[PDB]
Amino acid sequence: AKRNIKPFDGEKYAIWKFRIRALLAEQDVLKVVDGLMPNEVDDSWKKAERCAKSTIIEYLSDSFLNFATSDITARQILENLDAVYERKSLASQLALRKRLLSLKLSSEMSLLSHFHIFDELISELLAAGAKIEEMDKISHLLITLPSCYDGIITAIETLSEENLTLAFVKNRLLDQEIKIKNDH
Amino acid sequence: AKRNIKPFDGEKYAIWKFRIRALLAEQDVLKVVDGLMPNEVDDSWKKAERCAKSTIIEYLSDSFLNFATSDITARQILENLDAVYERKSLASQLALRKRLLSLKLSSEMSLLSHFHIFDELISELLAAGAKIEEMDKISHLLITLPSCYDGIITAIETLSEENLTLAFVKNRLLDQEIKIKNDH
Amino acid sequence: AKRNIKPFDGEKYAIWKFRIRALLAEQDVLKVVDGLMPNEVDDSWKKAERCAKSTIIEYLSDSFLNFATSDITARQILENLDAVYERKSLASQLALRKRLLSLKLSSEMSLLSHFHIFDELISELLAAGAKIEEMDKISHLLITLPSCYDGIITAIETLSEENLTLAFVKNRLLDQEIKIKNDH
Amino acid sequence: AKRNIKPFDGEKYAIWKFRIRALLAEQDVLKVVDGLMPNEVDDSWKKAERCAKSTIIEYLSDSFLNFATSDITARQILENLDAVYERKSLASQLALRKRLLSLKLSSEMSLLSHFHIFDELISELLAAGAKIEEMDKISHLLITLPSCYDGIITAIETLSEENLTLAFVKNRLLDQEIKIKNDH
Amino acid sequence: AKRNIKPFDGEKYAIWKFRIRALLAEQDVLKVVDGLMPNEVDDSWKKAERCAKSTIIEYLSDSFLNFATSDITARQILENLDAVYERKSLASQLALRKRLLSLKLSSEMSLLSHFHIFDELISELLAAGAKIEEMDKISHLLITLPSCYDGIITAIETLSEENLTLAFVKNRLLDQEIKIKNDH
Repeated sequence: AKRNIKPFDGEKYAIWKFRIRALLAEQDVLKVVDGLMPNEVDDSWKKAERCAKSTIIEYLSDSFLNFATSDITARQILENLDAVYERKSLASQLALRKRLLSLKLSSEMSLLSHFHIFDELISELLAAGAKIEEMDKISHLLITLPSCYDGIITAIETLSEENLTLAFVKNRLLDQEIKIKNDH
Repeated sequence: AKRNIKPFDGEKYAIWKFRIRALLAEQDVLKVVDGLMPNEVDDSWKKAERCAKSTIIEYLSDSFLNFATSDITARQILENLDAVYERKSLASQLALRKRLLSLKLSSEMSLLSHFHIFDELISELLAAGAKIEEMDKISHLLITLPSCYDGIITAIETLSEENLTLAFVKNRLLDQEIKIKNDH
Repeated sequence: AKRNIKPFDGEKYAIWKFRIRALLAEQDVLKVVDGLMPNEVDDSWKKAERCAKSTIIEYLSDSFLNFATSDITARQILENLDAVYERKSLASQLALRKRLLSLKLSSEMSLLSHFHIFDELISELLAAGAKIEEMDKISHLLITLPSCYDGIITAIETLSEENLTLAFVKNRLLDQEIKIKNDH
Repeated sequence: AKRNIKPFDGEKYAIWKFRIRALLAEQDVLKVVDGLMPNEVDDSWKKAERCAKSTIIEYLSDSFLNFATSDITARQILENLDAVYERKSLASQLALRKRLLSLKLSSEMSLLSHFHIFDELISELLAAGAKIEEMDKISHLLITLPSCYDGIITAIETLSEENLTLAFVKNRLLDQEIKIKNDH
Repeated sequence: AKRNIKPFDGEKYAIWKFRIRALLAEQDVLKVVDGLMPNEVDDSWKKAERCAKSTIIEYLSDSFLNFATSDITARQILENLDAVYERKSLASQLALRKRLLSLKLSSEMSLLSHFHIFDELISELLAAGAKIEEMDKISHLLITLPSCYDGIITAIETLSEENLTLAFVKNRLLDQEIKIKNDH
């Protein structure tokens, strides 16, 4: 019912496990993975085990189905997936942040492609575990721009103080890149 | 079950919150976000909290999952998302309307691309909160056209008075741009 | 559960309303839109109202969500959408049929592109409300062809009399356009 | 719930009807289409009729919604669709098989495009009602190849006798077309 | 409800059967395929048979619907599909591994395309039944690289010992291919 989980393919295991656990908790099945094993198994417990195993099988890619082929419970599958991918880092936060700080808008590139690159970098940083607020995102975006946008920078800083987000800043930046391109 | 909600990525928070609230109300779960906290928690209340948290987790992008990683209720998640994005403007309505009023059909561009641009502008204006009626949409579309369409403008104004919408006007405009292109 | 309804964007309102009404009737909820308002509201009636409003919200585009933002029932939303789009025509049937009758296969164009154009025209005509039988579709397709296909026309007319549909006719036409292209 | 049915657009009516009947039988609703009309209608029968009509409406294209606009039961809709498309042939099996037997791999074309063409032809033949076994598919694929693959043909014939399918044969053929392209 | 199963088209039958069996077990229906035939049939057993047959029909391609057209139970359908595809090999593991070991990064190709090719090869190997650990994947990826990456190889080997996976290794490799391309 929750088709918003990307199948696990060895990348971003923390997000996949979080979404899988949320989905299992939605179906009142997470007690199999988390709760203690009951002394006597009931029909409800067997149904919950089947549902958890089926969900994990559904949200595993064809390459990773070998983790569920053996007659093991969903708890064992998650334990193995943890032992292989639990504490392992997804990327280098310092490298990504160095790339982000070195980002600069080029004359040939338009603001749409630059915004896409900035969004990809920010999304990768946030997926890696870094915590970036909206103000920090805006500051990075503004420092990754040439000096032709100083007018809109001043206007945003002085006027839109209680109304600033990434979307509004990007919209204003595109609005004035239209004028900047016209004035060349 | 409601897969028509775009995951939240920091853009158009009002629409996302409205759709999420509608979906939660559909599942008889919105009482968690809206209703007062009961003195004693029951199994039904815990199930509702789990369902609301799972829904919000499902309809949040991978970048924004940090708002739900902490052991907080769905109400707290929505409160934080509001504190970051509730009253913030999505775009500049005056800038969008200035761009729309300055729109003009060029000789190289066909009516399909012009209609797509007009539709994108109108959709952005409506998402920003502006209220545009069908007559206003038609008036903008007609004033964004050259003088070669005056015949169809007069025919639509005089004949199709109780039958005018954007779709019919666009269809007639394409029908006569065929003839205009033939007569060149 | 019925994800086969295109969200309403101001085009083809009759089809959208028909599909929405069918979906509401499937969920035993159409009594809210159609049935009379009960003297005393019950929990079942409130649940039905919530479900209908949530369904209509789900199957409305982001541009048209303003019809549901106000605290109004699903019946009121449908009444407003009717008052704006109920009896309004979708396109010009005479113009579409004139374009269809004037369709002719060109030497440069292959039969696949011609079939796609013919299918698009027929689909638009049927969506506009016109009633076209299979024999009429076949007749239009055959009269929109050059004289190189007279052999297959005669073979289809004489042999396949109780076995003729658009798909079979198109398949035979492609089969012999292979030979016609070979014989040039 | 069964979103694997392509909406009916006048092509492949047998497959669409088979899938629709299977879906209706899954929901315990096929008794409306198949079973006799009860003397007295009940709430369950009306619910089943609504569900069947809604399912058929959902899995009908916008062009074919005119078959359900009138206040008719799902049984009547299926009866009309049968009267228009039940016994009519989908394509010419002899023509498709003549095209398949005449298929030959060209020097310019790679094995991927040839395999795609062969798969499309086989799929069309199977949809038309023809019965082709795996051995026949393999024989057609092998006879549609040049003499440069005789080594792999002999190896497959002699060694892989209890292990031959279309996928394995295609994989071996690509494996040795790598070598054949290298040896040129 | 489980839309993550690719319809069966004669390729990768083991994965399709595993996913179908998991889905059937989720719905408490696998007892039809696995359990013994009861002496007396009940309404529950007939409902389970209908559900299993409908699921198998849904997750079968249009080419393979002939396995279910006849009035046979889901158990018979699976038995026939096994008799045609159960023990048959999907590809040549030795050929795939020879291709993987011979993989080498070329100057023209970027690391993204090379990573895509490596991922495709590894996925095909894992689908064929081979068991490859994360360390083996990393070793193959590293031996499929030129000598310009020896610095990052040494850094990963010495520093990231308890933190190594394919994703992190690929990210570091791209990070330093940026520098390598800059230094040319």
